[PDB]
This record gives sequence, C-alpha cells and structure tokens, in this order.
Amino acid sequence: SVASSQDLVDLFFLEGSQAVDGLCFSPYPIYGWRTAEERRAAVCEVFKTYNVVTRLPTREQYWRRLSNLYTQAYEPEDPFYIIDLGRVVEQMARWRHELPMVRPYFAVKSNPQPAVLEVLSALGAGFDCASKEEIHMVLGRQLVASPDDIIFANPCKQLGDLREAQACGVTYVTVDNPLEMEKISRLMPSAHAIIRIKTNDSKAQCSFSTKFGAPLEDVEGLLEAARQFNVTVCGVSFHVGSGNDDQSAYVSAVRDAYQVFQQAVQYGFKCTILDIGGGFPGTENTSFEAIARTIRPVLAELFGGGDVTIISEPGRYFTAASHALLMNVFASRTLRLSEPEEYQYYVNDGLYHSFNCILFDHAHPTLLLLNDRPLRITTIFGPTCDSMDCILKKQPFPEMKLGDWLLVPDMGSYTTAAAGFFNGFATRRLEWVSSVDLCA
Amino acid sequence: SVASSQDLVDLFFLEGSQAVDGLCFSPYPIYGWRTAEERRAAVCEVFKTYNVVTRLPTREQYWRRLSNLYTQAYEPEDPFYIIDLGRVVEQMARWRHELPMVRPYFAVKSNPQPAVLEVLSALGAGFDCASKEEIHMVLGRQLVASPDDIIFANPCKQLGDLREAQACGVTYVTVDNPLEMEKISRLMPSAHAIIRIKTNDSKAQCSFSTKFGAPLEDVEGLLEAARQFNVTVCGVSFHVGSGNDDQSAYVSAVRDAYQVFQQAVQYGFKCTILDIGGGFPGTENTSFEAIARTIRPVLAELFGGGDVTIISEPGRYFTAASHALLMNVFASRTLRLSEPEEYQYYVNDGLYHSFNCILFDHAHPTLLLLNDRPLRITTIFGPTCDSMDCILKKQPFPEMKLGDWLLVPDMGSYTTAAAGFFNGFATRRLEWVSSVDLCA
Repeated sequence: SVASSQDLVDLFFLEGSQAVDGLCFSPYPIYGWRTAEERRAAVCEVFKTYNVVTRLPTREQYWRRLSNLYTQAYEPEDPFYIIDLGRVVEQMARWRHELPMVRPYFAVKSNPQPAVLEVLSALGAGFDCASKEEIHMVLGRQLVASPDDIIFANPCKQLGDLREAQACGVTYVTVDNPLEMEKISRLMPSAHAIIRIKTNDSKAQCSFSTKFGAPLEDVEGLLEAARQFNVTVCGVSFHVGSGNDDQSAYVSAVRDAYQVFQQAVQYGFKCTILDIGGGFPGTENTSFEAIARTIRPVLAELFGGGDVTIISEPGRYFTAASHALLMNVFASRTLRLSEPEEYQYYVNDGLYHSFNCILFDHAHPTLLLLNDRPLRITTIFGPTCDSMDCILKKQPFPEMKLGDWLLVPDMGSYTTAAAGFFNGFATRRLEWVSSVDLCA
Repeated sequence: SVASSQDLVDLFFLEGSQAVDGLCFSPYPIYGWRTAEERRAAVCEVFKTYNVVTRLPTREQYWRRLSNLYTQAYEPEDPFYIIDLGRVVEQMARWRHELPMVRPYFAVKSNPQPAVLEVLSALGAGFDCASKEEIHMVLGRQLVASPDDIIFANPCKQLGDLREAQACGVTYVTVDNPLEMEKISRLMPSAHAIIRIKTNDSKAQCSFSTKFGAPLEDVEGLLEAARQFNVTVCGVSFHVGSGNDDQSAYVSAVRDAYQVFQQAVQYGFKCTILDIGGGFPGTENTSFEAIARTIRPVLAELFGGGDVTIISEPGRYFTAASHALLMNVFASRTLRLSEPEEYQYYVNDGLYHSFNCILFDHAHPTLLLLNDRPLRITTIFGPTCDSMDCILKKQPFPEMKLGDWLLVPDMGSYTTAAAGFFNGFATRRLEWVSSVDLCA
C-alpha cells in the first residue's frame, strides 16, 4: 500500500510543457483547453484558495500520522474530514497515464465539494451533471470554458431541467427511452443526443440497468424516433454499475456500443462520441490498471477509427481515496449478553450523515482505532436518538474509552454528497492537505 | 375518516378564557405561560406570518380537492408540500382533551420546520431538543419564556453540547449510563437529571431500547453514581418506541417508572417529573384515544400523587398528518417481463429526499393517483441517477402517463427532517393551508 505515487504526478504535469517542447507522451492532446503551464498555475491557485498544507510521506500509516497531528469556530472533539486534494490530482494523473484516449468528465453527484470541482476543472476534466442544480453549480463557478464541456448524464430529466440546460447553452444530453426523445426534441432543439444502453452489471457494487439503459432490442425504435422528432444522435454511452471489478463487462459493453454505432448510420447518424461511463474503483482486489488493460485493446480495435472522441464519467475514482473521517468516542456503556458484556459506544457521526453510504452505496467502511486493549463484543452508534444509527453491531473489537478517536479512510464518495442533517448533526470541520508535491 | 374535528379546536381555545370566566375543563392549568386570549393571538400572528390560507371541508377527499387546486420562483411541474398547520393545532387540541395532566414537549427531530416550531410554541408546548443545534434553533427564535421549557432528551450527548446547554441556562437533561452521569456532573452542575429506563418496545415501528434506556437492574448503580457526583435526579423518562400501538407497553412503563421513584428516595432524591416520551400515532388501527384510556387510570393510581408534574415528548403525533407531498410523473418507459410489460415511471422525489423514511422509519407511505386506466405491473423511481431510488417495485397499479401527479398524504414526520440533497434534488415549494377555523 503506497501513501502516494509522486512519479505519475510529475509526468502528468510535464507532458505538453515547454520543458519537453510541447510534446505529449501519446498521440493524444492533453485534456482541456489550457496549456501545460496554464494548467499547473490554475491548480496552485486553487491550493492557495483553500490553504492547502502539503504533507508528504503505507496509506494507513500516512493517515494515522496526519490524524494524530490534526486532533490538536468548532469544538476540539467535533468530527472532521481530512481532505487530501493531492490524491485527487494523483488519480487524474493515474487516469491520463493509463487512458489518454479517454477524457474524464467528473460526475458531480459523487462529491460536489467546491474545492474538488475546482481542482478537476483546472486539470482539464469535463463535467457530468445530473440536475439543473448541478449544471448551475458548474456554470455559476465558471469551471468550464464552454457548455460543450458538460454532459447531462441523466437519462430521465424533468422538463424544467431540460428548459434550463437549453437556456444555459448545454448540448450533450443522455437518453434511453422513446418518451424522452420527444421531450428532448421539444425543450432542447440544440441537443446532441447520446444513447445509453443496458449492460451485464450483475458483478458491480451498485447495479443501475434496472432503472437506466435502453436494451439492445429497443435501440432500433429509439433510433427511429430520433430521426422522427428531428433529434441529432451524436453518440452512445453506458455504465457497468458503480464499483464494478468485472473486466469482461467493460469489454462486453464496448462491443455492444459498436453494434449500435453501426445501427445508427442507417437512420442518418454519424456517431462522434463514446462515453464509457464510470465504475472504476478509487482505492488500492481488481485494480484500475487491470481494467484499462482489457479496455485499451478493444477501443483500439473498434474505435481505433480516429473519427470518434472517447470520454468517461468517473465519480468514485477521483474522490474515494481523498477523504478521511475522524470521529470522537464521546459516550459508552456496558450491557449483559442474554458475565458476557456488550460494549456500546457513541460516536459523533453515523448513518444519518456520512455513513448513509452503508445503505445507499452498500459500503462497508473501515473502522480504525487511532492508538491501538482486549477484544470486546462491541456495538458502535452515531449521535442521533435512533437505534438504527448504528455502524457496528455486536462484533469483536478493542475495548475503547471516552476521548478516543476513530479514523475512517476512503470516505470521499457517496457519503457527504447524499448526507442529511437529521437531529441537526453534521460534520463541518475540514482540514485540507496534499500528499503530492506541486506548489512549493 | 374525517377531514377535521372542528369541535375539539373550539373547546381547546375556549378553556381558560374570559368567555368561560378563566375556567379550565379539568383540575389542570392550560399548558404554557400565556393566557387563553394571549395564546389565540400568538397563533393568528404565526398564521399571518406564513400567509396561511384557511380551507375547510374524508381526509383523502380533502387532500385530492386541495391538490387539484394547488397544481395551478419554482417550476409548474416541481414537487411541493401542502402543509395543513390546522391539523397541527387540532392534534394539540386532541392531546389537551385526552391528557390535560400531561404537558407535551414537542420533539424537534421529527420535523423542525420553523412554522411548526412557532405554532407549537404559541399553543403552550415545551421543546424536546436532542442537539446543541436544536437547542439554538428554539432559543434563537425565542420560542420559550425560559430554558426550563427545554428538555435535552438525548441520553448520550457530546461534551460540546453539554457545555452549550449549560451556558444557555438549560437544565433538564436525560441520562441512562454511569459514564454519562460523570459528564453531566462536570459540564452541567446546574442540571436537573432525568433517568431514562428500558421498555418492552418489541411492538413498535421503531424500537430504541437497543441503544437507550437503563435496564431495571442497573438503575441502582446509576442512582448511586448520581448521589456520588453531586447530581440532582429530579425525575424518570421512557419511550415505548416510535409508532407503537401496544397499550400494555404504556401501562407497563409507568409501573416500572413508579418502582424507580421509590428506589430514588433512598439516595436523597424527591422525583418531581414523569416524562412518558413518545410513540403516539399521528394519523387516523390502534387509536391515540385507546392509548390514553389505558394510561390515565395508571397515572391516577401511582402519580395521582399531585406532587409530580407529568410531561410527554411526541414528535410524530403533531406533524405526521399535517403534510401532503405532491410529485409529478415526468418520465416513463416500458420493458418486458422475463408480451408481459413492466411500466416504469420517474417522479421528482424519492428515497434520497422525502422518502428516506422508507429506510430510517420503516415507513410504507401511500401512493395516490390524483385523477383515477388498467392495472399494470408498475415500478416507480425518484429523480436521482440511482436504481435503488425506487419507491415501488413491480406491483399492480394503474397505467399512468406523463404530466400526472402523485399525492402522498401523512408525510409530516421523519421525512424532510432527515432528507438529504443527493444529486442536488430537493422539494422546496411549500403551500400553507389550515383545515380549522381560527383566524377570520
């Protein structure tokens, strides 16, 4: 387990720069409209904005060290997040290194923290918005040069959302059903439609073919309707389901997408664009590398055309490893199993807030006792008056005591995003750090 | 099913007024520090503040009518809530009529809408806060004459919360564990401690004895510790679990609470106060009346003392029936069961927001097709890009079409409270109405 991969970052930043004669390390322009010099500047600006304290070196030990340091308006026992914006940059480097053909459009949904949106803008990523609110948060902070840099990746959108994307100049919008075509034709006449197709996502963590993605069969009627309502079908997308380690799935989807491209021509549509969506893991089994190994060949084969630009929509990739949550053990009490003793503890974050992922994301986060005392049957609860606000139930774990801290790493995705403010408890304190050298 | 019970409201307001010579209709002062005239005024003020449109008459048909009317800055298809603040008042009347001995302290957690907090303040209710944030929301809007009118009903609270309740002048605080006593003694020396005990809550909708409530046995050591850390034990509380229809449970708890009162004396504690917590249903099997029938006797028997004031902490009671959610069906598509056809629809609210109750509250809300078309295998989803944002899966229901509306009544409790803002979709539009005559 590595605390960082300086190497990649270096290379990432160098490519397209004067210090290598504007030379790219693959056939492909660096992502974004900025020059390599312009890009390194824009990023240092953001780091300054958010008072990012650089802090260089295992990942676990990097976190345990940083946590001891950050424990000593907000209270001293309050819960807080250490956000490594360096790990975000590193993930962007790791992605260019492995898939330069593919330009990442970050999925805002996964963590819309303004610093994270700002870093990714400056690194040349595009934006995947699912609502009028997400569109307005990208345009109102001007994180793009153009509304061509936003994909509206919600196959099913309200009419007031279609209207506000039209008026904002947004173009690239998803579809997967007949009734949706009609709507796009109407509210977005300036629309470059992309067809989302179904996948064999049964291997994922979160499988979305249930709700979204036209099945292979229906593609034909969908195409037919696009021609009919005067809708410009400029591409094909897919998602193999969030947190999917199945490599066969990505291969399979590209194939299916090819056969569509073929079908599209017959209706008067030259497809420019191939969106391979998300599902790539953000934490160090199946690696992101192993996945790219099996994708690059296939992109080469069928979309090694050259006539078609290739894009992605990762969310979890970028943010998951970035965040560590710190929670104080502020209360405790012991019970009797039915002298066998249950040790119950009460921590200042939980299901209603950061740990909603346990339910919406099927997450199983790691609970790290900061200064590891015998193995107790332990139960841990969040601050709320509800008994279901429980993150661990009657499972072995060290006896703890009050004042102790829990460190939860890899909490950057689908946690705060969706988190609510029940019983009026939120985690507000944010410590920004960087694990990577950039801005001296 | 009745759209209102004018009768009760009338009586409620009359009692303690000049028009009946300041005469109460039971041995017991009207709730609150306001005179009956002062109380009716304060309430009309709030109704004016929130531009409440009175609208008098089944409950279902009252809602269906009001919904047709309210369908025609916010969009015309946006989701919205019709909030009947009259039903809140009515619930307060219904409670005085049935349990004048018992002063209700409203549990903010269940729905902290400022208009709901304001109405309940003006009707003479006290406040049940579970966090420093809930305490600050009641004091910062000055909804009490005194910090004696707030119970801090969180048996397990962070030290920064204990500190801020001490500095705010708050006194009445819950406890159920030794380690907690020590903490109260320290941060709150001005504390009037109330002991929470366990219950046989196995019949409830939401059972909280798992996390909270000292078991009968442990009471003795707890008492002992209170005497020891110089802590003033002024009472006993309990909760029979939220949405509990079991009448035996309320009888049982009062009994257990009595035996505690007895135990308390031996340590130097004269208990003033009996908090019967919550669990009372808010919607029209087991009725609220049936429950009061079995409680009043027992309160009479053991706490018909007269030396002891009796209080409650209902949350759901007050708010549940108050709110109706309206959601627009904005998209749809049909699939093939494995020509059997699944009809999938997409509505502008869902699991991540108002329908989180399906998961945290085990709610099973009612879905009402506004203008009821044959019975389809239907699946309904919320606006978010997640497949798990699904409120109905493959169950019979009328074929619908786009532009249709769904009415969900009885959504006032443990919905918006806890609701989050994932994918940046929230319900914001609020239509305030009243089902009860008061303010001409």
